Amino acid sequence: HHHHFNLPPGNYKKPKLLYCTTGHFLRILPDGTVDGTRDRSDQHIQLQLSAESVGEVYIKSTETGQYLAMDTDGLLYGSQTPNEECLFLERLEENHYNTYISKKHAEKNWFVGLKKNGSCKRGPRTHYGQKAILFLPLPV
Repeated sequence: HHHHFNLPPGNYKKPKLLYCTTGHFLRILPDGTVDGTRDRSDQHIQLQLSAESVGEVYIKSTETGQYLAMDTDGLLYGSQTPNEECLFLERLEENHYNTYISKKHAEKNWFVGLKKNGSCKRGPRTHYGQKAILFLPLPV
């Protein structure tokens, strides 16, 4: 899809915590809100990734079943059902971190990203080079 294909190591057999280098874990709340928390004990940060195609993943809350998705204006939200806004290109970055580019808006490099204050970044505001788009997956 007009993007590199360096993929991060690891399988999808188990759920993961996605820690953003900006200091928060990615969280999908029951009401569909998406944000970040520093609390590892939070029950809405356990995420199950799955590959629909090599390098293309869904990111789902194991607690609520919601799928991470990015809307037409770049906002992350939790979707009850899988749609084209729920697919992300999972890639390696700096030979180490995991990044996620909205497949639907891949042409504009809209990434999944969290700000240091724990709020999500809007697609257009993200870009290569930011700490906000870098994730370090951890075991649950």
